[PDB]
Amino acid sequence: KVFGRCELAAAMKRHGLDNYRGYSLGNWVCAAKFESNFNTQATNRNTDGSTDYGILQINSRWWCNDGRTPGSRNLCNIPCSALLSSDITASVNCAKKIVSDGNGMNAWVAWRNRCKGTDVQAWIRGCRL
Ligand SMILES: [Cl-]
Ligand SMILES: [Cl-]
Ligand SMILES: [Cl-]
Ligand SMILES: [Cl-]
Ligand SMILES: [Cl-]
Ligand SMILES: [Cl-]
Ligand SMILES: [Cl-]
Ligand SMILES: [Cl-]
Ligand SMILES: [Cl-]
Ligand code: NA
Repeated sequence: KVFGRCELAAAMKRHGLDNYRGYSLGNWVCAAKFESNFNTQATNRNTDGSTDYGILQINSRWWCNDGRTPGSRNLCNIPCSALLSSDITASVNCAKKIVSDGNGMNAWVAWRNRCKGTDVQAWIRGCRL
């Protein structure tokens, strides 16, 4: 599913991400934009053989099981395919664990490089929330 900007903001807010661990909704929408262009089915292979899945490009190195990432963990306790669903519940619950793990949203390199310190509120401007 390819979400609309405000549509995703609303779903994320509903699932409890607005200000989760201090990160305003705009941060999450910005991260999603640059990780996946709001596409739940997005995947990308990493140089180390791991793969990133879904709207927030969660990595099979630590967070989900795809059966093809040697020596990896599955800390969110989910198949990586669950992260491609039109229903973002699995991606959100897993993101909550990631953002809580010490480095906040810096876990998402695209957030650090493209959203961090910017006017992220612009990402939810005009949205009925
Ligand atoms: Cl899609
Ligand atoms: Cl957009
Ligand atoms: Cl915001
Ligand atoms: Cl894909
Ligand atoms: Cl993989
Ligand atoms: Cl594996
Ligand atoms: Cl594990
Ligand atoms: Cl599995
Ligand atoms: Cl933080
Ligand atoms: Na894994």
